[PDB]
Amino acid sequence: HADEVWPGLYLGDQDMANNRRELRRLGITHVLNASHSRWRGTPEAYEGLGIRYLGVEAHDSPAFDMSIHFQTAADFIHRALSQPGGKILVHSAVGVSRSATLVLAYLMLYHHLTLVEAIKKVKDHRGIIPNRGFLRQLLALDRRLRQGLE
Amino acid sequence: MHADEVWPGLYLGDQDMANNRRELRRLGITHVLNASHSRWRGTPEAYEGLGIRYLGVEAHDSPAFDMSIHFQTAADFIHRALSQPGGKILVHSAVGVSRSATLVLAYLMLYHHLTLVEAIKKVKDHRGIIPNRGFLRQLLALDRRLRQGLEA
Repeated sequence: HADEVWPGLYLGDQDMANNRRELRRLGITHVLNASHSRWRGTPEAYEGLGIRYLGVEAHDSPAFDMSIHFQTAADFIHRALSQPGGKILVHSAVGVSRSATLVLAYLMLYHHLTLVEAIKKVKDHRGIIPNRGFLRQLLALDRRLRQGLE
Repeated sequence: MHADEVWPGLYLGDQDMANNRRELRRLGITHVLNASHSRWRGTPEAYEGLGIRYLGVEAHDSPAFDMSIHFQTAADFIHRALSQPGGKILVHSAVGVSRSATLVLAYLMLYHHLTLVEAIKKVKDHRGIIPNRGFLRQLLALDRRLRQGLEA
């Protein structure tokens, strides 16, 4: 999974970052990896895909200062959304903290949002039923209950 | 390893959370709704001794799978958990958000007369995006630094 939290700006997961057919379909031009491993280098396939990549080494822990990467990461994001047809995917390995943190800093630094506003923006665009069959079943439940079943 | 409390006493959470007895114990979880129950594995054995009551719904996260069939039974079970004094339920499946959130939404529609749209907003407004409390403090320090720049 990934969601579009801002035009061109996809917050998504590690499996997506690995899904070459999907990267390809969304037309991802850059990928920001918020759990880059010094060891496991940059991803091969990205070369053979035309994706520009930036890798932040961040550990998902309270002691880790992610602060040091806010400006760099925001500049990268801004450089990708600035290009004609630029689309970026921000993710890490596990948990939303590492990538969501860099998207929020970006919106504060480049779109003048307060932290409250930027959290609101991301949360409103973060999906909970990506399975479209389930959505349709929920819409049918909604229809029945509004006519007046109980 | 996450869960959000998206309605009072009602946690939307993940598989890791479902096998973490330290964490179940501390959050005070009394019921578990597993939207990806396996018939041939049966109920996690750790719940008998935690005193946790369980309902397993066998679902696949596929667009062809008909989850409609479980909306009432899951909704009843969630209603019973929440009606229990001190009751707290964790709703999860093994992967992806769809199976568990779909039942939470049907519950909000059936027991509280929310429209699908109202229930969707209620859940999205309560899923946290920065569980990491240090990162949240760092963002708050950035937010204050910008706000200060503004004073002047």
